[PDB]
Amino acid sequence: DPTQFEERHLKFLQQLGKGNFGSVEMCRYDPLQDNTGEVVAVKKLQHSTEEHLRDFEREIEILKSLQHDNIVKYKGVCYSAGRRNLKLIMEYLPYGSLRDYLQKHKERIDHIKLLQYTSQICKGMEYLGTKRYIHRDLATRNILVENENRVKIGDFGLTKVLPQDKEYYKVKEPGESPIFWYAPESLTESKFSVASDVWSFGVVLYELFTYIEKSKSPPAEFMRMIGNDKQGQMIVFHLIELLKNNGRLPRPDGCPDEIYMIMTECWNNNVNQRPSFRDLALRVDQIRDNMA
Ligand SMILES: Nc1n[nH]c2ccc(-c3ccccc3)cc12
Repeated sequence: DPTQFEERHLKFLQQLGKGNFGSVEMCRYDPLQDNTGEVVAVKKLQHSTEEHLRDFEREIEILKSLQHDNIVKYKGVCYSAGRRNLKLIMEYLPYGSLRDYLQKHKERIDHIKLLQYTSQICKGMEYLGTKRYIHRDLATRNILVENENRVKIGDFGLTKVLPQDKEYYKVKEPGESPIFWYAPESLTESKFSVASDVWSFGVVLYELFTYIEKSKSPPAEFMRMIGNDKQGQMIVFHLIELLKNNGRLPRPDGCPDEIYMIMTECWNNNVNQRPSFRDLALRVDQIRDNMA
């Protein structure tokens, strides 16, 4: 069974970053101990408590159930003897996160390339929604670059399955929340749906067309709009009030009008009025086609 990975054969190579409750490391799976084994990405929990272990195991099952070109590939799991610590083994994508990639190359990644990525992100999200999963954490830091032509959604640490008879998931005790990517109803009511994922996708699109410029980041811009003096819980209060009054991120400099229109449609206060991922993928592909 190639999906069974023995821990003692995993050699640390380097850190790939922190993903909320876990950390990711590039490791070589080297059972021959001759440095010829496959390089893989290993996700593990920083604090592997009961509750966290339970959530991590659901995360692993979620990822194992997804097979798509634009979703990072599940490879297997590590089990520890005794207390049953879990490690998630995934394919290694060597160009790193889209956030770092775009921050590095900036405008050398042209609009044609940005829209190819948008389309791939859209397709990965559409497929996710057909499984009734809600991502809840869609941001360029959670998207990975395989090569110049392909990106994949790379982390599913906050992903939840919808109840059979509901079209939203409600979070009763929120943890660390990426509030600057949140839809209004997620801020006010902790309600998460395909439509709040679409809102966050609008924010991802904004990130892409600002080329991850620090002064233009969603946190920087929303803080500017509510006032940099706002702190802690008051940030959430003022953000809710800003969004209610149609305060929005500005059009990135140089952004095509058709692309900006997509963002603004995703950021609808009316949940039902937001576009679908199926339609967004059709629209982006048409725009790419017009440009080519
Ligand atoms: N470079 C990668 N190849 N495969 C991966 C799987 C997960 C993450 C990751 C996700 C969130 C935070 C940090 C790293 C990174 C990679």
